[PDB]
Amino acid sequence: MEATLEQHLEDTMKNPSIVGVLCTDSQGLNLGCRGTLSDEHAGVISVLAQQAAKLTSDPTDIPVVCLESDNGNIMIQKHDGITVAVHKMAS
Amino acid sequence: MEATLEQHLEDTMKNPSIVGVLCTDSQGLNLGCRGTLSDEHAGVISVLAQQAAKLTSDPTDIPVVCLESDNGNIMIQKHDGITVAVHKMAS
Repeated sequence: MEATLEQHLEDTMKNPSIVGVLCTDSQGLNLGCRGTLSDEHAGVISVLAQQAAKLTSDPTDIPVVCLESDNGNIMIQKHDGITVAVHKMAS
Repeated sequence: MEATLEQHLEDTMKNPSIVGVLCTDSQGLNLGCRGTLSDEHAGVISVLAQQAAKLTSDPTDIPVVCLESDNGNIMIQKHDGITVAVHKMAS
């Protein structure tokens, strides 16, 4: 695997339980997405991560946001400065 | 248990694994809190719930937000029109 976001996004989608993935910067800029997660979700995902950050105070305690519904689970966490969201279909 | 929020909040705190609880309306108005969750968190909690609502489209699919960190788990969900957040210390 080479160090491009594109290759990371493609590899992530090889996981059969993963139906979507989206990465943003800290202001909702859509860095890249696949599957169920697209441009329209970028802003919401970034706001969720930024708001979650305010319910803590480090040291670098990166707080994980998980949203659960009938349509599966979205897990949002920062990795190396980037906000990464993954949509998984469990059942 | 009588039907007052105060009695509900007090009863909720009887759960030994629960360290905080806060209820807001859909705009962050702090309806009542106990423990680790206070006025300062009301806005964030409401924004988390309102943003989570935008990642779905019903029918009344109330999407649960769970934040996880070293300091425990906060679970945020709407119950009967109200946004309810519960802070649990697991370990």
